[PDB]
Amino acid sequence: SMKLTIPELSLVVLIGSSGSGKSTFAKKHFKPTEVISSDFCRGLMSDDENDQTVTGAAFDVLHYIVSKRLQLGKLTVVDATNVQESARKPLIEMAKDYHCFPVAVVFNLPEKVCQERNKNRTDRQVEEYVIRKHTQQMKKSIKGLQREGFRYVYILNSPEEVEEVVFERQP
Amino acid sequence: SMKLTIPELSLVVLIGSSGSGKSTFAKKHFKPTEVISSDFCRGLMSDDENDQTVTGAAFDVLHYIVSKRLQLGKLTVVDATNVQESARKPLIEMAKDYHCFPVAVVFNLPEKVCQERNKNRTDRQVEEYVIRKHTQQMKKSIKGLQREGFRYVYILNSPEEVEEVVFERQP
Ligand SMILES: Nc1ncnc2c1ncn2[C@@H]1O[C@H](COP(=O)(O)OP(=O)(O)OP(=O)(O)O)[C@@H](O)[C@H]1O
Ligand SMILES: Nc1ncnc2c1ncn2[C@@H]1O[C@H](COP(=O)(O)OP(=O)(O)OP(=O)(O)O)[C@@H](O)[C@H]1O
Ligand SMILES: [Mg+2]
Ligand SMILES: [Mg+2]
Ligand code: NA
Repeated sequence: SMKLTIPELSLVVLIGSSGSGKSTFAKKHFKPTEVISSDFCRGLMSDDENDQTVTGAAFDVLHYIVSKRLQLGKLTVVDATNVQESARKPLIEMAKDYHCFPVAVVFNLPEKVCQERNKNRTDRQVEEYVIRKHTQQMKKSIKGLQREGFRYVYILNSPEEVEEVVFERQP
Repeated sequence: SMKLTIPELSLVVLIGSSGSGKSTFAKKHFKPTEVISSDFCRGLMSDDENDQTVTGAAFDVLHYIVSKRLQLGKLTVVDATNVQESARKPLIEMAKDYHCFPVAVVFNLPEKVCQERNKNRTDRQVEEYVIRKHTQQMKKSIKGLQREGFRYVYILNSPEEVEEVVFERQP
């Protein structure tokens, strides 16, 4: 296995393109209540699946819910693309505010893996350029993650590595 | 039938004891995505139903989600007991803030009806003293509701009146 050590007081930030398997991974490794997704928050604002008109509100709600959980000192996983620095920074800042350790888990999968999984999705699908963009943005992000303030940076480079993952929580 | 008017843009505040049928009424009359409940928000903070350290943050989460919806111009129902003035105050403020109409719907049922439904619930139950206190709080709230800032105050005085309610979203 590939052991990823995280402290009990963690803000786990999943980073990866659409189709990179973030939500799948999240369900495999964490309790439902520990996972907060952007899709979920969007759904609180609108019953249209992936309503793009409520994006800012959805991310405000996500930030709010995360901050409240961290405030109670509860481990939280942020399930969103998080490929932009502007999306990661408030998570880092929030984590630092409430004495929690930000952890980055990067799905550094080749674009074609994500493009493939996308086309076979039964829930929702995006155009190819969305995934091409996300992947470029993710790849550009990797080098500077530690410096951005992530205490632990775990880069998963292939599906096989993603499969082998096991978290060890240290309380 | 008892026709109650609610503007398209309303904050609908359900007021009643545990066991008074708030959630059942909400499901009958409104879309699932229109209804934000305290149980749901509590669930976002913890998977332990009996955890009380959570309630302040769940309160804060309920208000925030509701306020973002109101900001987006979306009719929202607050499915919580709302029998304390302190609980209602921030709801009124947000409705004013985002120019929504605050509407109170009060489940003015006898304590016995709520106790007996509580005993027969298979989903989750509260202790009888909780219902006694809610009902007293609800009764004490009625006279002041219009003065609190509710623009429409609808008091349902019996199960038969609750059953006959039909909402008209005219304005
Ligand atoms: N390890 C895997 N191997 C093969 N297919 C997978 C794997 N993980 C996920 N998939 C499939 O790929 C699709 C996308 O996965 P998932 O929804 O978890 O992506 P995501 O990163 O959450 O995307 P989004 O950012 O759009 O929410 C799903 O249909 C899923 O079943
Ligand atoms: N009109 C009704 N006649 C008979 N039983 C009812 C009626 N409305 C609701 N009930 C029953 O009473 C129980 C409690 O109802 P419900 O959960 O809607 O109450 P609530 O006010 O949402 O309670 P809480 O505040 O604890 O969430 C449920 O088992 C429900 O099926
Ligand atoms: Mg997902
Ligand atoms: Mg209820
Ligand atoms: Na009104």
